Amino acid sequence: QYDISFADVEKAHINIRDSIHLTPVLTSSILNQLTGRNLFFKCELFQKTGSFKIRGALNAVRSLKPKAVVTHSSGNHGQALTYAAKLEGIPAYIVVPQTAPDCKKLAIQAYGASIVYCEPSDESRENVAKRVTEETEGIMVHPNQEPAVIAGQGTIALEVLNQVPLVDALVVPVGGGGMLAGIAITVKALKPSVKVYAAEPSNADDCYQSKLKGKLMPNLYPPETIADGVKSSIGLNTWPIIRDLVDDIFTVTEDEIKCATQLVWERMKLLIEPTAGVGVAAVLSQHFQTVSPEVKNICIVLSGGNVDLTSSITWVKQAE
Amino acid sequence: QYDISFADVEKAHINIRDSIHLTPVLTSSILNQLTGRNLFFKCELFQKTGSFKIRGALNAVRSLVPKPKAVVTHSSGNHGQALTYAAKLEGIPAYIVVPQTAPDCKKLAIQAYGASIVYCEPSDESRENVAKRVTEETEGIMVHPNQEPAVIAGQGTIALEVLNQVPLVDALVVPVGGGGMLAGIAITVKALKPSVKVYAAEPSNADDCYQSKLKGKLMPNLYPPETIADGVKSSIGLNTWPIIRDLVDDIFTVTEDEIKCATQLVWERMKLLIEPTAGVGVAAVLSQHFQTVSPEVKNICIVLSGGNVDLTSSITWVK
Ligand SMILES: Nc1ncnc2c1ncn2[C@@H]1O[C@H](COP(=O)(O)OP(=O)(O)OP(=O)(O)O)[C@@H](O)[C@H]1O
Ligand SMILES: Nc1ncnc2c1ncn2[C@@H]1O[C@H](COP(=O)(O)OP(=O)(O)OP(=O)(O)O)[C@@H](O)[C@H]1O
Ligand SMILES: [Mg+2]
Ligand SMILES: [Mg+2]
Ligand SMILES: [Mg+2]
Ligand SMILES: [Mg+2]
Repeated sequence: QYDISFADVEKAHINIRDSIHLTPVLTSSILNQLTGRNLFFKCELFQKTGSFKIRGALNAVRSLKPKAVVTHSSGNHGQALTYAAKLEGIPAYIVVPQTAPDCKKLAIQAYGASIVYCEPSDESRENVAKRVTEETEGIMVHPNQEPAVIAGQGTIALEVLNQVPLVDALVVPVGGGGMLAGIAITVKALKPSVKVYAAEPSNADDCYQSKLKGKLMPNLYPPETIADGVKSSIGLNTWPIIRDLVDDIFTVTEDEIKCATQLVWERMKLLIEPTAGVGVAAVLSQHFQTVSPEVKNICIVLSGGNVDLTSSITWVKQAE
Repeated sequence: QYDISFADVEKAHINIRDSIHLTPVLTSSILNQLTGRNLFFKCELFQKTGSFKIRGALNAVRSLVPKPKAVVTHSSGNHGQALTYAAKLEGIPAYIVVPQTAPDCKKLAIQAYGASIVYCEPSDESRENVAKRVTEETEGIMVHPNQEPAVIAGQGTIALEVLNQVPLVDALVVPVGGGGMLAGIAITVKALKPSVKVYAAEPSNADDCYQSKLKGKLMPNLYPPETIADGVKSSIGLNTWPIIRDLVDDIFTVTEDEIKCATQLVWERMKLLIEPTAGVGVAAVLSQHFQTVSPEVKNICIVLSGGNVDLTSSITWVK
């Protein structure tokens, strides 16, 4: 028994299928050549609010009249929860790290939420959200540890398994592990021979360290990574699922993330945020070569497209 | 009559369909809200080589194989890449004449697809003259980016798709450079559904098409244009001008700032990495002058013509 069940994911699908489009799966002959795999890209960047977080947000809201919804977010969960709350006429307060990209801070306010900045650490996020929840008498909807959220994210895999029936592996970027855990439950329940692989920045590598050690090891210092959506540590609800049901974790460096993100931009014309480049970098990575040649058909989740163009100017690289 | 007919477009479709993408039409609630219209975006940025030019290039190569020592053209980059790809499929060397001031991303892709690149001065005259000389030197066949009939016919296949995907469209909005796409679309639309408006969108900083229509004669750009819309610096030509004169309903000019704003809006709201030239059509629908367009012209298809953007080049203006 885990904090969600397959049944939870099925119910989540029922709860949100009238509210979100089924995002496309796209392909690139070039990326296929570069990796020597048969790649399929699940385009969550086209989801309402620009990331898959709409799934968990809609599921959580439908599963909840309350005075307000509250959460902490690097931006995507915040935008998504604000939109879902607004559908129901519920006020939203989003606790956001000071260092979040401007595009995410501005979008949250565009959708009508009150934004409250916190310090960029797990502790500050959690503590400030708890206080805001107390002060507003709101309902806290955690970005990755809330069962209704995790089950919502898992619906990605229901779609993938139908869109790509012969898939051999899903590759999933991991932060708090909400998406990874929901996908792992879904894939392992329906099609256990399909691999579930996590992709994680080296600069925020708690999930990798945790799996290696076989115990939950949160990030010690606040992470600094261009993959701004996966700075969260994994938590007590998602760790057991990841521990038991995820096949392997691949870490990728800042430079690998930057190169893979630009590659998708230039070759596929999909404006993924760098956090979504993490999964692409994983498949391009040296260690991924160790993956059996039999694992041919790989679906990478392009998890979001909320990228700060003015910020991306710092690191955009000319061909060398 | 004109240098192509609808039968030419139909034939082009037969010639190329097995080799190209039927590109999607995407939408955005936000862009609808901002413009007050119901917009349909024809996503040629997902075409092979990153723009619609694969259509004209494949058509020309398939039409003109009946093999030369080489194919030659001049291009700001998109036609160059497309022709190189089409030629490579047939084992034919490519020579592309490219203005010095073309984006690096385009210069490098042409080289990556295996062509020889020859830089020219950034003018209509230099492009045409150097391409002529290279054709003669290589004993190649010249495939013009916008005045070659097989190229015009190929580009018009966009409209065949649009009219099936968006059957009750009220207007198409099309960025114009040399007028190959505009003319091919105009021919197809006015043949199949003449009540559908065909509108061109053009940078004010390269506004020969607008000036031509305004003055009722071909008025090429007098100075080399300077515009972020790097793929529409070409003047319209002798084969496309009569089609545009007679069959295009209106031309909307847009400033550099409007192009930048519309390009970023598509990036941020729709996550489609259009090049700024493809932003020209979006900026037109957002422009003050487009507000003079009747409210009954509500359902509008904009051609997102390419996605070949130089991100290093974009740093200067991205804000
Ligand atoms: N004010 C804003 N500032 C920055 N980004 C914004 C702003 N408003 C919306 N966005 C971004 O625009 C993208 C699209 O938003 P959203 O999904 O709400 O609209 P849409 O794409 O028009 O909707 P649909 O595709 O369902 O018609 C998201 O990535 C969102 O973050
Ligand atoms: N070396 C390169 N430098 C920059 N851009 C490149 C380079 N090679 C290819 N591109 C760009 O990559 C994009 C995709 O290229 P292309 O259509 O040939 O392949 P693909 O997208 O992998 O193919 P498909 O979608 O049919 O599987 C195009 O915009 C092209 O300009
Ligand atoms: Mg492609
Ligand atoms: Mg981590
Ligand atoms: Mg959208
Ligand atoms: Mg012009």
